[PDB]
Amino acid sequence: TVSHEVADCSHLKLTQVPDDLPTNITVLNLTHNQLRRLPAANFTRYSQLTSLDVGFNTISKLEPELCQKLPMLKVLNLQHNELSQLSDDTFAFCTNLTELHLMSNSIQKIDNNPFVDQKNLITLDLSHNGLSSTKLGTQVQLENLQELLLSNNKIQALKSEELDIFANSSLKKLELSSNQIKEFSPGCFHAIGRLFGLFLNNVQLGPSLTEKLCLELANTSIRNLSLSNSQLSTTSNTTFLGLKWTNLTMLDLSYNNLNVVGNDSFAWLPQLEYFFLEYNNIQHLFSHSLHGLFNVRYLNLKRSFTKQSISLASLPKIDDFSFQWLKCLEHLNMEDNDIPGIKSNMFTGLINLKYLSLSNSFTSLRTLTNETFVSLAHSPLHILNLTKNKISKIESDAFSWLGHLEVLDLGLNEIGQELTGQEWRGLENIFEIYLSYNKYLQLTRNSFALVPSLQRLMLRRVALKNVDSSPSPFQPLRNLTILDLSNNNIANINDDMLEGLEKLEILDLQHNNLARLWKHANPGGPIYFLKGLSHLHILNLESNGFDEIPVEVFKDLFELKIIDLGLNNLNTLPASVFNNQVSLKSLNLQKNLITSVEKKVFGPAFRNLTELDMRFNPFDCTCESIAWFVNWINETHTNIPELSSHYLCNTPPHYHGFP
Amino acid sequence: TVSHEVADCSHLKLTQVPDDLPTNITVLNLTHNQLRRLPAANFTRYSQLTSLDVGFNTISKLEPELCQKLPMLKVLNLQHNELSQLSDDTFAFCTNLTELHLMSNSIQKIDNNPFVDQKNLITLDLSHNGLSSTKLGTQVQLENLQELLLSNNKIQALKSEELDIFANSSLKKLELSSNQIKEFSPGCFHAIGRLFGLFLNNVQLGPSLTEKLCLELANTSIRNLSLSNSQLSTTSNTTFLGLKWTNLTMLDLSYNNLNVVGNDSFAWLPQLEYFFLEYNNIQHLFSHSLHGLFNVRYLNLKRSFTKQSISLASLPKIDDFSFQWLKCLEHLNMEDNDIPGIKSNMFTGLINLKYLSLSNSFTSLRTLTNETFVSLAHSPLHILNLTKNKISKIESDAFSWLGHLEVLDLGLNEIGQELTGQEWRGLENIFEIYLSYNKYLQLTRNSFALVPSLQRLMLRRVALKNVDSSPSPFQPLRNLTILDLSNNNIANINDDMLEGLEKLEILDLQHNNLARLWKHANPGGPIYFLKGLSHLHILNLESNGFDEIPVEVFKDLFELKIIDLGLNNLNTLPASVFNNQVSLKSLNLQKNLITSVEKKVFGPAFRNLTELDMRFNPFDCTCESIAWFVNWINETHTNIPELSSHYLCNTPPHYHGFP
RNA sequence: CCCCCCCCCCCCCCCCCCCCCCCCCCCCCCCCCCCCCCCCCCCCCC
Repeated sequence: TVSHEVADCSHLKLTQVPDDLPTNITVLNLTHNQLRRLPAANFTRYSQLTSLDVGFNTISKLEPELCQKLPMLKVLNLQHNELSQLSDDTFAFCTNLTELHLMSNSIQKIDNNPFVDQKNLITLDLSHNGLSSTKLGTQVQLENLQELLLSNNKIQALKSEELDIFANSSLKKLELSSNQIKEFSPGCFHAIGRLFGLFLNNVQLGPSLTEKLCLELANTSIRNLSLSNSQLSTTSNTTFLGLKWTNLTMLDLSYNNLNVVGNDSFAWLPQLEYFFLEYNNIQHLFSHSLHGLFNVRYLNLKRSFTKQSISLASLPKIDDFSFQWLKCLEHLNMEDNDIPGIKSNMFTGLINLKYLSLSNSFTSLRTLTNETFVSLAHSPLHILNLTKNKISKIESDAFSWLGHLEVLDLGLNEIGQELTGQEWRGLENIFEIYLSYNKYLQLTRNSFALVPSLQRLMLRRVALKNVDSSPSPFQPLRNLTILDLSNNNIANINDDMLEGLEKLEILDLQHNNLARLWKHANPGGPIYFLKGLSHLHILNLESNGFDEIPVEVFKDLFELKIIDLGLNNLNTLPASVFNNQVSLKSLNLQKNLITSVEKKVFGPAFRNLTELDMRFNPFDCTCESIAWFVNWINETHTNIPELSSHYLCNTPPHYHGFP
Repeated sequence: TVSHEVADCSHLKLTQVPDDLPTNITVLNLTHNQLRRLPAANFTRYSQLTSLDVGFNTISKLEPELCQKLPMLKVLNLQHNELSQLSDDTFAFCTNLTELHLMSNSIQKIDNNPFVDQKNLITLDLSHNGLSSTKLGTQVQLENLQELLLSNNKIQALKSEELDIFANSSLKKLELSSNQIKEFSPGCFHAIGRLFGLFLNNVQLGPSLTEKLCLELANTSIRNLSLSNSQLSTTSNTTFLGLKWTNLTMLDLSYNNLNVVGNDSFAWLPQLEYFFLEYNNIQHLFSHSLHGLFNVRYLNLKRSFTKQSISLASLPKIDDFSFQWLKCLEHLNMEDNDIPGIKSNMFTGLINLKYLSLSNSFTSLRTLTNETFVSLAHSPLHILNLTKNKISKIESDAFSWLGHLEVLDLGLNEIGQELTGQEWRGLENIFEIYLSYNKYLQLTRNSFALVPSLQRLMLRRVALKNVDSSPSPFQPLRNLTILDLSNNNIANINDDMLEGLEKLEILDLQHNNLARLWKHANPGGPIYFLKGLSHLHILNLESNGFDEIPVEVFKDLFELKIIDLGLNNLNTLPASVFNNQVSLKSLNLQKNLITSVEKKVFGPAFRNLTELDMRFNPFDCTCESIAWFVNWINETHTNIPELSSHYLCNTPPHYHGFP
């Protein structure tokens, strides 16, 4: 029962409220308890409460005296309780309350007038209850109420008189989800003075009931409308006609199993701004299917189309000119589809597009020809995602039509080819290119020579070839910042590989084979491939097979902060290597063969750090090899994990395993 | 120039013979020298020589005085020299010689009588010379000569008078290989009193010349005849008619490119005993093709048939009943063929067969049905080799017709199935079964229950499955001796796996995964799967991932001699484990993580050995961990390899790498 | 001036074997989360 400023009593299995807490407590949490009853006589001590979070209990009934002991209470949380009876005196004396949760309270019926006398409520919750009608009063009250929740109830009708108690209130959210509503009375929503947002998730409406609902929703100020999982199989040109007279902006059609969309279906929403079609079953989209949507600014189409079936091969076809009417479209999420491929004229008309995500959108986009993105010629694209598309090859001038492209994501593909360098033609302002997890790439001396402005390059588990060319392919990228070359089994790197990239900061080189490149027995001497990068910050060199350290590799990283040498084969290290790393922060040397750590090699490294990772090391417990290290450990401030569990010696056997 | 009893001077680049050797030397070797001449005046000291091996020199001429200094000389070796002139006085005074090599001596012509006066020669060599005729005398001499070599010469004729100088000699071997002989004079071999063996390798005879030769070889005592690489494309029923009148037993037809054999071709050799057809190009063998061979006891057919060609698919077909006439056949080597498969009645009639090798004999013998070996019903087979036949499956009762089979070799196949146990039915006296290098085998509780007499089982890199069954499959083999279970990645073994096999001696278990089976943290305790084998001798347990040693596994191997624990992960070992191994001979503990070896654990192991393998061990140089070991090394007799190269410590750094 | 016979030394190519490092895939576990189901005990409501 820890309590300093807020009080929490979750998972303590209380029976009665504690009598020993600070008087000035503002937050009181008593979830996951067994309070059969809540007498108010124990609330005399607590006279400064603001929040009362006592859900997940078995409280039978409440008394008005509790309102006397809490005159400044703000939140009354009563989820999952047995308050099956409500009266006027139940919430009478409480008038300063602004929150009221009655979720899963098994309330049967509202009798006369339980909430009339108080007016400071902003949100009312009545979810998972046994209510059959929305009758919560007779006269008008709850002027300040804006959100009403009535989901998961047993309501089957919405009569006009029922909402008459909100004749002068502004409704931001009217939650009526999962209630088997089968009819709508005329004028029921016109009884609401100001209706802004409406929710009917998991409500079995269907086509005709949606027609009648839209006819009812006419001449109101609605902006939000969610009809998710309403089993709306088909829409037509008159489905949302009643929404012509309003100014709706956000509309949801997720999980509705929408098989087909009629022509000019959404012509009655000129003011729509957001529109959601995730997880549908569309088989064919027509040309004028999205007509009248010249103001949509955000469209989601994740898994909106039918998956391929071997019985019929019902591949979802998208006709040409289909997105012409989305003049102000600014975002298109188009993931997890089974579209056979891109046509020549699909995305014409998007004059203000800024985002297109195509992650796993196509079953077989084998080749990226130079005519694939011609429909994106005038669209000012900035981010393109081409992940998990099973793309096999990229031809010349594939992205030449993307003039203002800045981010390209080609991860998790099946690209096996040689980068001739003509792919990035026309990318005059490109910044990032992602190419991780491909089949194989064989770079060329001028692979990235066509894009000076590139700053990022992700090449993890891509299995590069000919990276050891005499001219360095990464040299022309005169402003590169992040480079990842992990999981590639790279064996040879040249000394002139990375000069001129003065702003390079992050270099990840884990799980490779550079053991030969650093041992002095290598012909021509060890390769010094980390020279010239003045502003490098993050370096990852774990699992390389390194057995020796050339003394002048880290001599130019004047601002290095994060270095990683785990999973290596290092046993002894030459002294005076980390001298110029004046501000090293994170050193990771786990799962190595290190047997002796001492000052003249790791002193400047241990100058001012923040994290050390030296978990699985066979240390030798000897004053020549461990004494200075344990001296450094004894007084320290570095965040070092698992020091008392895995920092165990190996030899001599007398001190085997003793920290 | 080391010389104790024999003298060797090979690869010393001598100019003249040494003058300082023991007088009683019997063997004198001076190969690979530059002796321009060999004066006899330096041979006064050497008066007890028996062998004179002075080949690979540049000796111009010899003098008869050398014979005076060596009266008991036996061997005169003069390969590759410039003795282009021979006379009667050249080998006159030498009469006790019994060996004479004149290979590659560039001898042009034999003038009058160089070898007449001496008679103790048994072998005469004249290979790689420039002789044009076999004239080596006028009268009769060389009564005791038995082998004559005349290969790689420029002889083009064999006249009858030419061999008249051997009218009363027994010729065991007449080597005339690679001489372009184009005619044969009648009576040339009848001039030889007793001709036994004849060689004509690499001689362009062809069919008709072979006919004439056989007609000439009539009425002689020949036994050996090699016609290898004679470009004999075709034979007929009368090819060897002249050999009817002799008693030939061994005949060679290797490398002759024999495309087809006529019917009843070998009907003229009732006394043949050995017969060689390796590396031929036979396309089709007829029924009566081997008629008249009822006495052949050893036949070689390695690569005797045509390989498959995609142009025509000329698969070599063997007709049925083809081996019926080989009544006394005792050995058939039948490797490296491209036979499509075995027919139902191929090997009938072999009443005394004892060996059939079928290594890589068939391109696609996918299934071993129960009717494959029906033709081998009455043949007393003892060894069968079925290696590299790409056999995919073995069905029930496949070897049921091999009543007296003792060895079965099924290695290097593609067998992926489950051994139901019915395969070995009828093998009432089987001893060894080899099954290494297969795809996958899944044993059954009664896989080997049908053959009590089995003694060997090779299962290397076979990837066994369900070896951890509750009843042990290897239990019924009540006399097993050798078991190999390497390269299988076996993970689980039961404690009741190998009881009752009291005579088991060799058990190889390398490159597996038994790390869990021995660590004490395993549920149920470590598995003691080596209990009961009283007479085990050879054990291989390298590369298993072992990290701990249960103390009572090697307690019953009272006669163990060879144990292997290399490539493991052992770091420290519990004491008193090798107590009962009173006669351990070979201990292999290379490439481990051992850091301390000392007496109470390895003392009884180091009692009386013969070989220790502890090459790559990270030792800890400390008197608690290395002092007793180096004490044991300092005085020893065990054959321990590479002690001064790889026995280097790891910690502390002061003694890193110092032996 | 030509053709051959060597001895010695230095390179190139191919094949085989062995060793080290690493990657990918798979197997045997062990651990931490997520979800579902079943069972036991206790406290209440209708």
